[PDB]
Amino acid sequence: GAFMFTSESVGEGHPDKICDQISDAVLDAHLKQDPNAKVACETVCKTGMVLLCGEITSMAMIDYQRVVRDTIKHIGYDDSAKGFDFKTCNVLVALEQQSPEDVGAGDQGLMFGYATDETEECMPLTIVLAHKLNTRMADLRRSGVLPWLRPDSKTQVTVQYVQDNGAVIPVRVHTIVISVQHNEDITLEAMREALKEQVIKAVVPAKYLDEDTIYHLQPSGRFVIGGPQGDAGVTGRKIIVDTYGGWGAHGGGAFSGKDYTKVDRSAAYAARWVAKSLVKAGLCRRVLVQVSYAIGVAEPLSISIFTYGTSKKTERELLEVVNKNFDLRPGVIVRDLDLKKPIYQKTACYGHFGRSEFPWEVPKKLVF
Amino acid sequence: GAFMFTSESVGEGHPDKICDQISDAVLDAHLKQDPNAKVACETVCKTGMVLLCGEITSMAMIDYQRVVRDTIKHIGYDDSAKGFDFKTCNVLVALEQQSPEDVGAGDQGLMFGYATDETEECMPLTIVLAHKLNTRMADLRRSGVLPWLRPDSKTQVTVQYVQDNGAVIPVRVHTIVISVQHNEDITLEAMREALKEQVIKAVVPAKYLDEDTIYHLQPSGRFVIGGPQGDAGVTGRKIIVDTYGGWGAHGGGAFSGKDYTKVDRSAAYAARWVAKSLVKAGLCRRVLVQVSYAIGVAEPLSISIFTYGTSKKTERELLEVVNKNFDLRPGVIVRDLDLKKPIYQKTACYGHFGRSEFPWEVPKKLVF
Amino acid sequence: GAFMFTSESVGEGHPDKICDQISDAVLDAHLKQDPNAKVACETVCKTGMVLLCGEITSMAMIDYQRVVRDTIKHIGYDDSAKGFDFKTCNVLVALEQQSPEDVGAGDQGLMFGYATDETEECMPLTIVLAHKLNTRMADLRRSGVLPWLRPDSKTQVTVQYVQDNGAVIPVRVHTIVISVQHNEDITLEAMREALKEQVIKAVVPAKYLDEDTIYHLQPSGRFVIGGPQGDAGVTGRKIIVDTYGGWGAHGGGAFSGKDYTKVDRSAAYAARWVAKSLVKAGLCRRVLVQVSYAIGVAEPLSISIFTYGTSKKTERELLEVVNKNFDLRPGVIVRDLDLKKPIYQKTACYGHFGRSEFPWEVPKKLVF
Amino acid sequence: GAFMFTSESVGEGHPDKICDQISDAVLDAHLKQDPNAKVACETVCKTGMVLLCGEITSMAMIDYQRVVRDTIKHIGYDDSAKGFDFKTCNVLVALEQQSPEDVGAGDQGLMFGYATDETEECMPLTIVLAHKLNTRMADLRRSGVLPWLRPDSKTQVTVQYVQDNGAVIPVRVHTIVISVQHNEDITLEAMREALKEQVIKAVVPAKYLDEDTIYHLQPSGRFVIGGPQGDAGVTGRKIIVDTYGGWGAHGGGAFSGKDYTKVDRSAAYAARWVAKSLVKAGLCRRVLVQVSYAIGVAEPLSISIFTYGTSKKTERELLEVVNKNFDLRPGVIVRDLDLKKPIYQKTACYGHFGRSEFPWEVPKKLVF
Ligand SMILES: N[C@@H](C[C@H]1CO1)C(=O)O
Ligand SMILES: N[C@@H](C[C@H]1CO1)C(=O)O
Ligand SMILES: [K+]
Ligand SMILES: [K+]
Ligand SMILES: [K+]
Ligand SMILES: [K+]
Ligand SMILES: [Mg+2]
Ligand SMILES: [Mg+2]
Ligand SMILES: [Mg+2]
Ligand SMILES: [Mg+2]
Ligand SMILES: [Mg+2]
Ligand SMILES: [Mg+2]
Repeated sequence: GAFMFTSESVGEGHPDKICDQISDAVLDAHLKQDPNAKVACETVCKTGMVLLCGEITSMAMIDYQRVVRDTIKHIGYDDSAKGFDFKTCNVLVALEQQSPEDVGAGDQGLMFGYATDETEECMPLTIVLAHKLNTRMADLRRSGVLPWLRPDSKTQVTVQYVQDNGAVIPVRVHTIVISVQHNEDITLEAMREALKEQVIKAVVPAKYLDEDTIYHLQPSGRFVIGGPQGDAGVTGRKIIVDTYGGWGAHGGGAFSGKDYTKVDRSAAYAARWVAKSLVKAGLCRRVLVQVSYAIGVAEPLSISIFTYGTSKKTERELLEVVNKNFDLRPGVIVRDLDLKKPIYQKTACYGHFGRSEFPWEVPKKLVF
Repeated sequence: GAFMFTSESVGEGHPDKICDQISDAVLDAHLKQDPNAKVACETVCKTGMVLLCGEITSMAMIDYQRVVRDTIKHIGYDDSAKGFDFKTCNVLVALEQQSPEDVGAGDQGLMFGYATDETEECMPLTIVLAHKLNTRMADLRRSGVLPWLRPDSKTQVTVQYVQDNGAVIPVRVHTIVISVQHNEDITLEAMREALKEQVIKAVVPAKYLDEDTIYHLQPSGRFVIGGPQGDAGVTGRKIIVDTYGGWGAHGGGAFSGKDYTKVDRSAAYAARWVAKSLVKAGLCRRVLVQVSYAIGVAEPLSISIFTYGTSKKTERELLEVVNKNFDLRPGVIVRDLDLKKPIYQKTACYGHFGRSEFPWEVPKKLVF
Repeated sequence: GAFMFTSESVGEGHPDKICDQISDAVLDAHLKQDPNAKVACETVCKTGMVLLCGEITSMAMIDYQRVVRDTIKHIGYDDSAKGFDFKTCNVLVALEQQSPEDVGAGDQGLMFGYATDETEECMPLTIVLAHKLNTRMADLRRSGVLPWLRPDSKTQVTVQYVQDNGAVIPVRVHTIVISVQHNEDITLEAMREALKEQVIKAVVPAKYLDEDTIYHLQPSGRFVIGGPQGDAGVTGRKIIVDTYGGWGAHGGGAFSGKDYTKVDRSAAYAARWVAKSLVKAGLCRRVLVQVSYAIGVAEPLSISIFTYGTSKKTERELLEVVNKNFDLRPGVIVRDLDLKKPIYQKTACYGHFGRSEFPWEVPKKLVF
Repeated sequence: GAFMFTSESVGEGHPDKICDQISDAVLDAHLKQDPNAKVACETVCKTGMVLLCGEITSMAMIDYQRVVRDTIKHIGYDDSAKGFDFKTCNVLVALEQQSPEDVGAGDQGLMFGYATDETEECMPLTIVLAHKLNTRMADLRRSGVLPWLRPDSKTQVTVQYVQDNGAVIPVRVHTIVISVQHNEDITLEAMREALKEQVIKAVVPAKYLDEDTIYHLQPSGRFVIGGPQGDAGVTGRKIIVDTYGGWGAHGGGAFSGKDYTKVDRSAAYAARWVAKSLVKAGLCRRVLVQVSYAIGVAEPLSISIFTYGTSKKTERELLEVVNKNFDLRPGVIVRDLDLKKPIYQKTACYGHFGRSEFPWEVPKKLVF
């Protein structure tokens, strides 16, 4: 039942992603000394100018200058011409910091969860490739293989699909668009060649690459001193690339900068968890689990499982499976998913869903 | 086939929405003197501090101080204690301004369109009510009826649904959560009473209000000097409340601050247009139109119509209907939808879709 | 030998003075926990926006938000309309903080010292009155006597003089100009009356007030929401009001924000010390002591005493008196003057010289 | 009657001086299109971040981005590593601009004027050399002779004096301290050599250089990426280096950023004028003219001439000479000195007094 789809992703150098990372870096820095630290912060950046805003109630001694500059260094901004230098950039900290199982969900909410068997990660091929494409570039950057590669990058992958008496099977990569920051001493011809052979063909399964697959490598020509500027960088502005690449559903809640007590993060993770668990347990090939919460109430206020006719069990057979295998109460989620651990920074880029190294990405057994 | 859903919206005073409005106000200010002005700007705010960033190639004389302060005044920030005063706030302008039909779509893209017959607006009841709830509060604020009401507000509406051999039929409003900024001289008891009788019951159809409907009015107590701080307001961070309240699909593209040449805005509008037209023409009760574009190419690179079995025509009968009634090329879209007109500021709040006063909300005839 | 002179001073609310105080407040906050803390910071403010910049090598835990907001509170900025509210203003901290007798003067320098017997403080009448005028207003503000009085103020005092076979004897106050911020509910007539009877006549000695003395109270009319704005506030920009009101000599070195190791502060204090000691010891009626330092060298590189023919001893009789009573080496200065003590904030306003509560203002014995 | 003195100066790259220049550049930009433009602005900078603040009532179209960036370019900040790049730095403009002979002096004031015959410029040798030292470095920088030389620099000159039955006669340069920013590829040994032979010895008269003269060239080692940060540059914070190097007297009024209607600038210029005229006319070898003004009154409120016994005429013979040759009323000053002309930027560095290219530096005839 043919149709096509496109998804995108950005590198660690993208202005918005730098803020997402810095905000989560501050979250990590607090969890390490106080796993109960209440973090609610965000970052704004603009050409060698980083603004740390936020309200965080914790009891840990943190050097915000150090945590912000270290994060910028990690990303790869050490030289001047790159558009950012952790040693010289302005780090304005306007942060306010205080000191002092059946909890109850804060704020009426509705979290979504999604999973599909088109890839081993249980995530849309389009977004997975988009992320992996950026990931590979960072590797070649940090390894030395492609020393002209700079932190800021953008990726778009559009794959042609076809349904299957249930749902979504990828056929081939229609076109790929990738833009990456770079050093001056490197020709546009050499860049485009390296992007096709060393990054694209090294991550995209042969099955999907074609003789007609369209490539748009460095379309707008040069991207040298670009760096993290883009008029301004902000936290929580890359909501779709942090999730499913526009495939599931999204209520609009941002992750980065918020601790484990905010249902926007935790419950979203939990919802992905059960979704991934369901397909992994063969109970379906594609699911859209919807978990609703009521302010004050701990136990979820109605969970809905949405298979696209890919399950043999039947919605409200699968719901009982979820109700017998999962306890989606906020407090239980953080305990089961180990959400007090400082893993949030690595979650701040290349997507929150898909990577197996995260608790919520480890499928639960599911006793049926 | 019961399930519940929740959606949210924010008032004109919400930090993020102030930026969305200011950014669009600058867009309007340029279109009025140069309908071909290239606008790409964004705003950041934080307690009496507004930062205007951006790159805009236009040929019009604009007083940015005037357009920013006027927008803040319009929102209702004239006094000190409200958390913003257009006469005293810092307006830092770091704006860079230059001077000098079958076009061709910029940037690989994938826009979504959605519509459902559950309301006359052809939008999800949950998001419509959420928006209208905030709209009414602004009316009572500007009329004088509720003079304690202040600009910043947040709304959440969760409605219980049930499918119907096709899709989505609202049954009742399960719970409503509304928080609004206010003046000191007004009791929490009087506020909650006014919110239920004068705002909620004056906008929510009797059919949906129940004896069990849950109300959470000013849940966190007092919201007085809670003016635009919310730890830094930003542009394009309220992506879901600007669209379908998490019902359709969203690629992640922001509207506010971008002119009509960016497919992220125009094409998204066009997609809504055809979606609304389809259901209005009785061709379906619920649609998810998906329009894809290829960088460089003008004509859309594959459009997909997604009915949920609510159409009698059959996808790839409806596609021809769309291909015979619509010309979704970027240039044609702006011409047909009159996208060079300065209506963008009023689009910057209370949702981009739903309100009939916008070109894209006027259903096209559809000759079949 | 008639001539006239004018001097000025500003209140604790003056933008520049707020920065001078905040900068010194941060200095105090460090000295209390590490008397060897190396402080080099400055502040910038602009309508509810305070920027703390600086490089400080210390080993003490300080809450910059607390030290900045507390200083703003102390000044009297607690309400909105006053142009500053310590509870709501933006405190952007871009501060960088590290951790780890015959010293030797840093930076080639030339410090000046001045003293005259026209007042018991051994300071020019013009500047003393100018300071006292502002001081009294703060008292009436903090006591409650004049509750309409606000933090920002400016004072100018011009006195008619006459020489005396030596130097400078004040005759009468020619004119007084005073401007002070205020609340709305207070008439311009009532303000001007209170300024003349309760502030001016309560501080200016009867001997100097005349029937011709000119008064300019609130000349520019109203000064309500003025507050600390004045387009921006800065540290070290009120160099003359911090010293002698334009009577001695000034090399241009700023005090506030610099610790006791900077000769610009310490040596300047030391120079005032000896000047005050000389006149107090009857060795002269007016002196301008000039102390020069050489980078690297500890012992002062030539000290010059400048009496205006008011001494009977004779320059280079008085120099030996100074060389036999004083050891102006940097390290000795800080030890003798107890410069590691946190008294710098109270030094940040109403003048550094004159007030007896400071070590350098306590005359040394002088054995001759 | 031996004594020593020291004075300092800073290059066009010094943070404070960059602000002084930018502020005056904006003043020039307005005068060129509206000689009656009311300018009152100031600048703040900090590592690739320039903030333009101010209130200016004028009727001229100015591109503040252009005037700020052009000024930074002129100074020599075009590359990244230099600590500033006019093409990449953040120029935040928070400027507010409106549109619409016997005047009367604004604000009670007291301006000082000074001149001495120790140099042809009629300025203290110490400050003249200090300025010229920096000037030469800029020449070698802009010529190409010393291509490693960067914009930021600081200079200190201490000369040994001796009185003369009147006053001040320089004997020799005791020590010279000079620090200048530089490129990486240049040894500390080569820099110090070039500073002594090509800059110092090329500007300092042989008569003053000695075999004992102490040189401190690049004392603190390397000053590479020491670009404009110096923990925030500001306008009007270099008050003494803009005048007499601590030789005359200074009330504390800043020049840069203020138009010709502010007595702080105009009258100060006028006072220098008469001082220079007096010594040039042989009426004295050293003068300290003191001009006082009364708010509202046009004609100066008492002018005092202070010779140090270097005149044969006698104070109150010289006063009549001044009263018969000069009309120091504000309006007349601007007319006679051509103060509506855009020469203020070149006045913003290397000193306001001394250079003959300025109107006030051209001695008036003086008919006696
Ligand atoms: N910086 C932009 C592209 C550069 C080349 O203009 C980006 O995010 O891809
Ligand atoms: N704020 C100015 C005066 C006010 C009345 O215009 C001052 O520093 O005196
Ligand atoms: K945007
Ligand atoms: K968002
Ligand atoms: K100034
Ligand atoms: K100064
Ligand atoms: Mg993107
Ligand atoms: Mg492109
Ligand atoms: Mg970019
Ligand atoms: Mg002053
Ligand atoms: Mg006045
Ligand atoms: Mg003021």
